[PDB]
Amino acid sequence: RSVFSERTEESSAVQYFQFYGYLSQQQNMMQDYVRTGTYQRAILQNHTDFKDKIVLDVGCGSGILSFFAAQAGARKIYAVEASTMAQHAEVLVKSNNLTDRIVVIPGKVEEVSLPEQVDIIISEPMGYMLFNERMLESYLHAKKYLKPSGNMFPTIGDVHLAPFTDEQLYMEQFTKANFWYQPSFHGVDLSALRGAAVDEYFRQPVVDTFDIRILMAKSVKYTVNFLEAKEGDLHRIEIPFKFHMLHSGLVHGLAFWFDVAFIGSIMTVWLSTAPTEPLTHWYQVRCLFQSPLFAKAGDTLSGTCLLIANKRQSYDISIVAQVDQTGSKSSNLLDLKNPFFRY
Amino acid sequence: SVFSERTEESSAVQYFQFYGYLSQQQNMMQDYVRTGTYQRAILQNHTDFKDKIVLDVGCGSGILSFFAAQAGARKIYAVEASTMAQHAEVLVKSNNLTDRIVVIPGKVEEVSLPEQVDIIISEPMGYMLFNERMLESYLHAKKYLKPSGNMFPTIGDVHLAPFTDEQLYMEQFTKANFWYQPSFHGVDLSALRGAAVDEYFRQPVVDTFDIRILMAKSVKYTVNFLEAKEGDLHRIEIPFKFHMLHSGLVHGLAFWFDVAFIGSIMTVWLSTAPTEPLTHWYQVRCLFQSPLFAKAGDTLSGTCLLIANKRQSYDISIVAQVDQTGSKSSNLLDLKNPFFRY
Amino acid sequence: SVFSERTEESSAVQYFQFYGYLSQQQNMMQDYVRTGTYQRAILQNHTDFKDKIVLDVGCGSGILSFFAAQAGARKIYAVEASTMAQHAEVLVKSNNLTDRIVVIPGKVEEVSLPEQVDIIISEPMGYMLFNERMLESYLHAKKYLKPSGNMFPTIGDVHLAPFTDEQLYMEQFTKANFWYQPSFHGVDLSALRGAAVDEYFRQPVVDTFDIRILMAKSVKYTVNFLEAKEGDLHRIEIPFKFHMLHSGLVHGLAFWFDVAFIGSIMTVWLSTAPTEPLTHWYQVRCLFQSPLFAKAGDTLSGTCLLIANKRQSYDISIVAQVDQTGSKSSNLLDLKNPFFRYT
Amino acid sequence: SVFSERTEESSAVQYFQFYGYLSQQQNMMQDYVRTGTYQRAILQNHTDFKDKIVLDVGCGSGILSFFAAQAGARKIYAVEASTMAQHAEVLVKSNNLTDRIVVIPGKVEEVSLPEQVDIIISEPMGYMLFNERMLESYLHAKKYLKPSGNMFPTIGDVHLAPFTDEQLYMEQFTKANFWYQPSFHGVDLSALRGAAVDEYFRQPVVDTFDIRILMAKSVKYTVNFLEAKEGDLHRIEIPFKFHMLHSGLVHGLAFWFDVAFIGSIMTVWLSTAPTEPLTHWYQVRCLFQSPLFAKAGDTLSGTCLLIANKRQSYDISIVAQVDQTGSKSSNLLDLKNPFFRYT
Ligand SMILES: COC(=O)c1cc(O)c2cc(NC(=O)NCCCCNC(=N)NCCC[C@H]3O[C@@H](n4cnc5c(N)ncnc54)[C@H](O)[C@@H]3O)ccc2c1
Ligand SMILES: COC(=O)c1cc(O)c2cc(NC(=O)NCCCCNC(=N)NCCC[C@H]3O[C@@H](n4cnc5c(N)ncnc54)[C@H](O)[C@@H]3O)ccc2c1
Ligand SMILES: COC(=O)c1cc(O)c2cc(NC(=O)NCCCCNC(=N)NCCC[C@H]3O[C@@H](n4cnc5c(N)ncnc54)[C@H](O)[C@@H]3O)ccc2c1
Ligand SMILES: COC(=O)c1cc(O)c2cc(NC(=O)NCCCCNC(=N)NCCC[C@H]3O[C@@H](n4cnc5c(N)ncnc54)[C@H](O)[C@@H]3O)ccc2c1
Repeated sequence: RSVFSERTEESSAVQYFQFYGYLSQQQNMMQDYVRTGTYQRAILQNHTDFKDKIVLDVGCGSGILSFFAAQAGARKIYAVEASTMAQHAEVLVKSNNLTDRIVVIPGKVEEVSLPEQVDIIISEPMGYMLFNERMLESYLHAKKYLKPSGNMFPTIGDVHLAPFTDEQLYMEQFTKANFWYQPSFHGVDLSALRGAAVDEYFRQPVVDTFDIRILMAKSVKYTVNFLEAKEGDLHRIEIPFKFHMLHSGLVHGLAFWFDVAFIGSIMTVWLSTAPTEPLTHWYQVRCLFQSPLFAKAGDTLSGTCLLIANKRQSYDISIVAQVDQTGSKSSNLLDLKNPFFRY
Repeated sequence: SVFSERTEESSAVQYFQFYGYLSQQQNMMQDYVRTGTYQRAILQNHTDFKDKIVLDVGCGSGILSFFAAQAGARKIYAVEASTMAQHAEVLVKSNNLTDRIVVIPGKVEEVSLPEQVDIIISEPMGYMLFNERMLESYLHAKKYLKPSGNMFPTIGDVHLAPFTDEQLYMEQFTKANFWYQPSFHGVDLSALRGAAVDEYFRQPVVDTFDIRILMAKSVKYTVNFLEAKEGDLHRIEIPFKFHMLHSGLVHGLAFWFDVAFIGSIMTVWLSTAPTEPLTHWYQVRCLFQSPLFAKAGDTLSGTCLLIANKRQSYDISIVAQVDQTGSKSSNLLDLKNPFFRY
Repeated sequence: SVFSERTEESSAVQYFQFYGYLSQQQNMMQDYVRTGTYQRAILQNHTDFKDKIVLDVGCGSGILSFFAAQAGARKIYAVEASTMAQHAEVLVKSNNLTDRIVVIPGKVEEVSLPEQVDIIISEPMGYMLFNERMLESYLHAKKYLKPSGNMFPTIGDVHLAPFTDEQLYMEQFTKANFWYQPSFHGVDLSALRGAAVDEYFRQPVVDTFDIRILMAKSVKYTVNFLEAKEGDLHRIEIPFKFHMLHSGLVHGLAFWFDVAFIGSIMTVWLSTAPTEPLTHWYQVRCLFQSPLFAKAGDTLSGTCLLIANKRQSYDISIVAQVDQTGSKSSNLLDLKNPFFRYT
Repeated sequence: SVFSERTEESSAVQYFQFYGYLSQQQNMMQDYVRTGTYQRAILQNHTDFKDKIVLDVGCGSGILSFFAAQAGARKIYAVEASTMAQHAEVLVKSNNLTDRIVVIPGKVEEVSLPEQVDIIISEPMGYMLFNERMLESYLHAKKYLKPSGNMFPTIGDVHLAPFTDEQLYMEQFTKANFWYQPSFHGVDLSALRGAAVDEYFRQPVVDTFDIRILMAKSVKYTVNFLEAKEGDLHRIEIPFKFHMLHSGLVHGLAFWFDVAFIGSIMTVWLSTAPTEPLTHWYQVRCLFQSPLFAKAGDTLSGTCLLIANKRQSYDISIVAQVDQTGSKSSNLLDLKNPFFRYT
């Protein structure tokens, strides 16, 4: 039984790979110039890491990263993709006269057979909030094909978490559930479901961008080193935090973004999704507290963000947060698989 | 006395204490619409006052008696229960009108007058017209009115109209949601959120608003002071059927009133409607705890029931219904604890 | 089960997950044409419900059952297969109606009812009426209907008409021409342009539009739910012969539908036509691969063939020719994957 | 009852009506200085509470009792005379503390408490510390205090300082001069001007102010709640001799207060001084009838006599004199009828 199928509900995998089979989705991702230009720069400026080397491209989609590795001089690139996009990748490899160097291997990286070990693995394994889609585990799984000296592009990933204040976002989600307070919608009392409705809406992480002035403390960083991490490390991800509050006011939740670094032989190239940086198709992610916490400047906001992988290729998110000085505590559960796209 | 029988002593003490303050008198007198309109009603109907006997109920500083004197009254009995009666007597002497204005200290339900009067003047209107229950004292004073005497004001019109105001609703809704907190300094308050919502939404909101928030033609409820009895004001039932002109959320009902001075020379109107300059009565809005949705052309039907209480005010019951869909709203309000938002 | 034999498990999982969300219930309930017309149809035909036995197929939060209760029904069996069933149960208790509404979690093809019913109520219509294949569940439920029995809705009319929309047509190639460039970061993408075009044209466009784009009076295809059987919906052939009211280029066919509640006291209609206020069903347009020129008074004839698939939707095949000239066009579309264009 | 004999019914009615409102509880609870300081005082002196018996006098919604429970109190009697006692009970039940907090509706002068307590907690301070005459109920409750028990707060310090505020002084006459016109709609109002003036000057002004209007270091009058008897508060004679730090016109006296929680571990201070963040106690200013000129280095002497009355408040008689010149002034004010000037 493949490692992939054992961790993944089939109904989730069918939807997931159908979504990624669409050329329109490829175009959406490729037109992110920050993402595409930073990947090409990371590969081309570290060309010695690719010249005359064997490369594995995990989840290659249309194959763009494999074309970048070929531009950098790779001797051989195995491009693995499990969606039907694999067949379009083959078309581009032929139309670009790279049949001698790029070899598309359709299927899941956990189930294919690669002809040889590789010098470097390249991929775009990052989902929303970094961890969504559980692709990082496939990326890590692929290290079974990596030589001892081998490198990984990207090499590390940093998840950033910071408390924010945004009463408009909070009230927007809060009043959405207010529909269910009605004691007489067309004569029907709906209010018994108001609780369940508010929980539903607040379980959705909010995906959009925000002004960095809504952040109330320096971010906390949590780092995964892809060269050293193992698949199982991502089944349960525990991120403690202790924020030193820089402004007073209501904390409505935690904001999340991530950076990855391509640590090459010639230079390290960073790809950032921080709200201080140009927007990308990852945006940023915010998990709202069902009830905001009040904190004064100089207070400490401490707790834990716990991510439990689930069989729908995503994570159950638990956030418990505490204003230490007063003992005001907030607990929240979020379903990362189904965010609210607000942008 | 009729007054004491219907009034808790603690309420009456505070009430007449409030009206004893000259600053409160100044506040009402500086309302130029109020004072200029009353003077216009009296002076322009001077034939209803020339060489007549007048009763002024709750005269305060006495301004209306001075107006009656300017219009030619022969004798004016000015009745006032608060300590302001002594300041009014001071003004009568300083204005050399001791021969025409006779201040009688006391409650109009309790004092004695030496003769029947031709006309009664008063400012009995509180917030939403009925607050303070002064209209019953005004009506009670008709025991001193000659058989065809007049009353200034003569009639009163209460208007009510549904309104939409998401900001006002959310402001009160959000105040109450402080008690949703599961861990305020470590304490779960949420068990009291319902009670908080009740308390905040029982408060009539006294302020003014742009008329664009009104979603139907107002419905009018008329009290004819020449005809009504005290007891008519103990339980006031106001049915309403609104024909909706706009679609959206009805957050509550807005109230205002006009009074008419029906004199022999002219009728003169004093209006507190939102289409008119602001007065110290403002306008009053009763919020539904949950708004009702309605489309243009639906009818919004229900009843506003006012029951007088012994704190000189009213318990307000509003039941309303979108007839087409059966969406219903029931609400209770304490007119004596208004929220002054202006 | 009849439902499982016609439905891939992967499609059913996602389908019911979707209808488990209160936000989806909320969106449908806030469609005032939808909710208000159903209430009007039921209450104004109160003698079809007074002291009757009712079956509610796919009741969601249960609102149609509450309407049947407002109309005096003695017993209502409300069947719902998604997790929304648990929420309907809460509402039946909180509205003190456990004595009259019995919520039955499950597929109507799999549950058991204790007794036969006088009337079936349902909202089985999807996009283009037929999407979701819920009509078959509605018809299947007739095994529980008494010979006298009625159905609410009683009939459904699907309307087809030819439209001209130059801008909608050209948009497809503007999108696809993203791939028609020789050096996207060094890669020649042009070989995938044809596939990108093909992908866009297979999507029905869910949108509303101005009725002035219609070039001929609509043609109607009627399903009588009192007479139809499930298998009648596996292959739906809709012939058409449009008489062109205007000259121009025909870029596709527009779809909408009405249903009628044929009651003892009156017939009430729910219409999603572009001449009526917009509903959450919108309208649907299927483009032709190549536009067809027709002159006013010409005749545009052909067929729309809908073939049910196991993803709870239809493969759409449309063929059309202008009789006077012979110019012909086709198109194959996947109703399961509409393009939501509404703005 | 002691409370009955010192309080007119009309005043008591309105008083407990006012504190029956949850909006009033919310106002005080949302004062972070008030709420947070009480919490720190109790929590940071946990050895004063662990396994101890506690009396909470005038508990309102019950917050201090929950704090005493957080600190490990074995048992807490929470006494409240307003209808708010019913809401505190609800909160005790919802917080699963029925075993440790017992809510006693009624006046502390009239309830029966089952046993002596180790420590009394309360918030008995009104405007100017003494308004409302709650301190007497707090001291009366020491009939239930074990010998060697403690009081939280332990001491209260009222502060008096001379101030200059020309605009506040002139404002009285600008308001009264409304009456000084010969023909207000034809009526000569001028004979009431002097009465209007007198009315305004009887009112203490509740307001905050810039500390730069203060003309001398405050004089402090200390009540030690562990030693004082309730009779000590019936007549409070506060002598003062101010060493003027600035030259100018003295228009009246400013008042504020501090309280100290003198715990076994530490002492915590709650301050309403104008040098500190504003609280819902604000500050209080009593004008002299006429200003007194004083040079820096002069001494301003006199007395502030607070005479308790049956309206749960005080008559304030202030006499003051510039020693080096003999210039004297005075005023008599009704603390029950303050003018709230804050903007
Ligand atoms: C209402 O509708 C929903 O409910 C819904 C829910 C969502 O949440 C929605 C979210 C949306 N966007 C989004 O997520 N934007 C973030 C940008 C990430 C862009 N891509 C990436 N970096 N992700 C990871 C790489 C993926 C590639 O790798 C392949 N691949 C995976 N696994 C394997 C394997 N084992 N073997 C071989 N190949 C594999 C796979 O096929 C791909 O080609 C949009 C619509 C959404 C709709
Ligand atoms: C819960 O927070 C509170 O504590 C609170 C509550 C309120 O609701 C608050 C409301 C506030 N303003 C307000 O109401 N503005 C509307 C303008 C009304 C303008 N005056 C009028 N038309 N009132 C009726 C006539 C009164 C005169 O008639 C005398 N009078 C009464 N009865 C008798 C009697 N039997 N015999 C002889 N004389 C009698 C009485 O002494 C007076 O001179 C402010 C603060 C408030 C504070
Ligand atoms: C990007 O992401 C996608 O890929 C995607 C694809 C879509 O196309 C998307 C399309 C979207 N809108 C849409 O569809 N708008 C029209 C809907 C009309 C309103 N709903 C109705 N009338 N449908 C039919 C009734 C259904 C009820 O009946 C229940 N039910 C079904 N079967 C059974 C059974 N056997 N037993 C018992 N109960 C059953 C079921 O649970 C329900 O409660 C939105 C998001 C979409 C997302
Ligand atoms: C002239 O018009 C009036 O009439 C008037 C006069 C005023 O001056 C006005 C002043 C206003 N604001 C104000 O004061 N702002 C300062 C913040 C005070 C912050 N609260 C506090 N620390 N107060 C003392 C504790 C009270 C608690 O203790 C309870 N309690 C009392 N006695 C007993 C007893 N014997 N037994 C059991 N429980 C008892 C009581 O029920 C409470 O829960 C507003 C309206 C006012 C109206």
